[PDB]
Amino acid sequence: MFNVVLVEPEIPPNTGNVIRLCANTGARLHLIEPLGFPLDQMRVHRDWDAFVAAEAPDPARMFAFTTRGSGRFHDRAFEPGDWFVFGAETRGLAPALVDRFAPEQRVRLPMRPGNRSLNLSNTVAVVVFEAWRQAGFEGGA
Amino acid sequence: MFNVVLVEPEIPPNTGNVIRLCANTGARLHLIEPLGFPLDDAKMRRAGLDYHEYAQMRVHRDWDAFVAAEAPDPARMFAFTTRGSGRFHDRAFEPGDWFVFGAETRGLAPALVDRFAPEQRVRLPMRPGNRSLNLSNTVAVVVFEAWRQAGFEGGA
Repeated sequence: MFNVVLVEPEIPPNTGNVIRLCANTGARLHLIEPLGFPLDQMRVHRDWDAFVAAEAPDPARMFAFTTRGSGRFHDRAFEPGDWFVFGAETRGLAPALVDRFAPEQRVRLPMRPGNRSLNLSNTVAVVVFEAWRQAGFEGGA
Repeated sequence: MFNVVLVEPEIPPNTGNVIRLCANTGARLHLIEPLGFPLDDAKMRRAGLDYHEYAQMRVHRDWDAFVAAEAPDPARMFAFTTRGSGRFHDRAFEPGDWFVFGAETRGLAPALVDRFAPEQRVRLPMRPGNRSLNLSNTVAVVVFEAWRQAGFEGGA
């Protein structure tokens, strides 16, 4: 229903949590190597162009989570099979990658200004659930 | 703004995540003993928690002690359970509301769920199966939704 994409994730437990969140919600998981850890509906990609090559996402429906040049995630309408792109919990998305995203495809979660990053799994769960809400919690209940 | 209550949390990391979720959204955190892990300023700091984040949380001895010390409005105190519950997103939430979660392993003890009126019972939508949504993910989805209903008052 939704595609969650993790770019070079670092902390094993986060992905674990994300993997499980996808099962519970019907979302698909994409990983962009390199990963910070060994990992023994999900697909690992070698780097970003390979992912772009293999999945050919609709650029208008692929959203990046960045605090620069973005709007509020909740101000946008989402559709099934949207792509939601998250960076590593520490760095976030490399600027070079962010540079590949149009303003309107730049999103962020409201937060108290401040402040440390939300755990990645939490960030992904809120994102998927909000999109799911808009999609009427189809298939769920 | 909102109140999160974790009743006998078992797994440390989940509580560290919730401590961060709280800091980040402005929610007040309540823990109900017994816990699964020691709670500690140092421990929390090596887990990557600042001192603004965890300073102003409250630990209670048991459910009675909590009810005593806080006196939550019953009509605005919601338990997460799958038995006798409505869908979470089908309700309206107000500043000051209490959201009550059980341990990752079992969820809320039956006995506790028994003190909750049906209209004060809720669940997250989920593919039937299954397993539990992770504790901290569950809490973050709930706070953010309530906060969404509140206009993300004080945020961005």
